Amino acid sequence: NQQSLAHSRLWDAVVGFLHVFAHMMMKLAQDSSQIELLKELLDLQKDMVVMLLSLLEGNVVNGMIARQMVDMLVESSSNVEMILKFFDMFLKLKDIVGSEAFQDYVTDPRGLISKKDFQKAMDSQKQFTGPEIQFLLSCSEADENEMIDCEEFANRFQEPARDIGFNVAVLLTNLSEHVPHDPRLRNFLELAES
Repeated sequence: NQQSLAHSRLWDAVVGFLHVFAHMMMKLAQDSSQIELLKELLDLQKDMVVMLLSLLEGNVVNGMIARQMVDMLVESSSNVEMILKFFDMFLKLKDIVGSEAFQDYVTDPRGLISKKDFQKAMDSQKQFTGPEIQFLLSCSEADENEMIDCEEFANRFQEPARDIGFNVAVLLTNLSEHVPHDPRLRNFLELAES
């Protein structure tokens, strides 16, 4: 069955899915009203990745199936990079918000922070680019008073992103250990250090 599937059209299908996912979450993350949809999308992604792992059972070093998988990933490098950035941004934001330095800028007794203060703190930390900070501001659910609840903002995307990211990391580690001496997989690993 593995040999039959490896020579079919399946690879093409996977590529198409990787195009949609990378574009969908970025669109869905900007509005809270669609949150219940976004979770479902993430639950789909895991179900794909597991199947990919099922294709690597009993795989020897430098097997042909792993090389085909690496070629398929190289073909959709752009969407893969977008997904990795999507995970890394929130993983870093969760730790940055809880930093003591960031707690200096919040001064309202209710604990909310202004958008200008948020941008000032983000620029002061100097870890994100301008467009990234603008994307965080767009995803922020600021009210009519430009007031941002950082405590709710940080914890919005924890559990589902965790569940998908663990499998993504497992897949990357397996591919790295079973196909050494490939620079493209090395670049993909470098993009996913966090």
